Amino acid sequence: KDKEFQVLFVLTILTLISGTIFYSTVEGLRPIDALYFSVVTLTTVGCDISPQTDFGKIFTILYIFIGIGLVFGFIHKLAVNVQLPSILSNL
Amino acid sequence: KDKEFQVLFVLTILTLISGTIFYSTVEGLRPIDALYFSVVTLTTVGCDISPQTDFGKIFTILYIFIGIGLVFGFIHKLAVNVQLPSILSNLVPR
Amino acid sequence: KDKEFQVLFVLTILTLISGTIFYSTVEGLRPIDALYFSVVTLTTVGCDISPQTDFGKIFTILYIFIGIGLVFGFIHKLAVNVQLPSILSNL
Amino acid sequence: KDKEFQVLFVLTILTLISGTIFYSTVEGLRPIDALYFSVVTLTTVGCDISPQTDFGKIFTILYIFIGIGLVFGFIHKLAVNVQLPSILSNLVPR
Ligand SMILES: [Cl-]
Ligand SMILES: [Cl-]
Ligand SMILES: [Cl-]
Ligand SMILES: [Cl-]
Ligand SMILES: [K+]
Ligand SMILES: [K+]
Ligand SMILES: [K+]
Ligand SMILES: [K+]
Repeated sequence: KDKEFQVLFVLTILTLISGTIFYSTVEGLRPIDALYFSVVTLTTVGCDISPQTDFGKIFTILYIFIGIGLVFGFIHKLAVNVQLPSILSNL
Repeated sequence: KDKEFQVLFVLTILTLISGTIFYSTVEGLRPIDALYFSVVTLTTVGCDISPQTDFGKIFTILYIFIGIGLVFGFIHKLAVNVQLPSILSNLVPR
Repeated sequence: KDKEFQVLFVLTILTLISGTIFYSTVEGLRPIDALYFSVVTLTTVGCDISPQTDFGKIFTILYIFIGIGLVFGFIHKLAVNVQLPSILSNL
Repeated sequence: KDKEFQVLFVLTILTLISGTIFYSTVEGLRPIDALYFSVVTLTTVGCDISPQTDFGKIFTILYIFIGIGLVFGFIHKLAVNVQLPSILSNLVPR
């Protein structure tokens, strides 16, 4: 497998783990909700809640700038790998 | 004409069918609401609601990562291969 | 002025007018709220409401695919024009 | 080093200051909440709230169109000029 894809995967996972830890401890979310919030924030889908604490709001601002580029780089490389078998079967 | 476009089109349709079936079954949404939720999620517009079940939350996370790349790949091919040539042709004085 | 920018502007305005007309009449929104909903939908910011009618939900799905590419093309060209005087003053 | 980056950085800071001042004044938000609202709007994440005043709604529409291009231009330059070289340097065996 492509090292470039593997590194993007690792960076993404590490970034989502850090968010899950932060929001589950600081904002009192269940782990699955902390992970969900991290994911929909960094992919810009968003959701129906926001952090309650000032610490949480500051973290989220920085989290977005730290992570959005990484996540969308991963989504793009993932898309190439997911769609390529179908392209190659059709070509 | 463009086989990458054809693939991205079919994959996008299949993805939206899968979301419509999932969210109507697991989250109890009307089929039209399940399709709406799938579309606004994968285009990253977002929705006034969120999944209520843990199954729905886990599925949505995976659906987001796989689906955004496909849907926006389709949107780009649509813009380049259909909308842009249509706009250009519609600006020609005749 | 660049014709490419002028056409993107016109297309964007026409698309937002169509959304404002639709959501103000079909979904019963005030004009400013119908315009706001159209804008945050096509730029993918989103907001705290969704269409109530099935007609509205179908329109919004199609609206997104019809308009998202146009709007982001305009946002990009706008950004070039807005930032260029500052770049040229700094270079 | 990269003067386009410097411009996009300063313009992004000025934009977020303007939003923080606007939403705290016109919409009554705490400064920290006004900054948060400005950031999630211009990165297109979105927020659980929306402007309540018609002034806030009109401003936000204009803020979105001007601000998204600047903020995401900054994000791209940040990725290419800072984060990517930092990642590459941090992967070198030493
Ligand atoms: Cl959990
Ligand atoms: Cl239905
Ligand atoms: Cl009005
Ligand atoms: Cl404050
Ligand atoms: K949203
Ligand atoms: K978005
Ligand atoms: K959003
Ligand atoms: K929302």
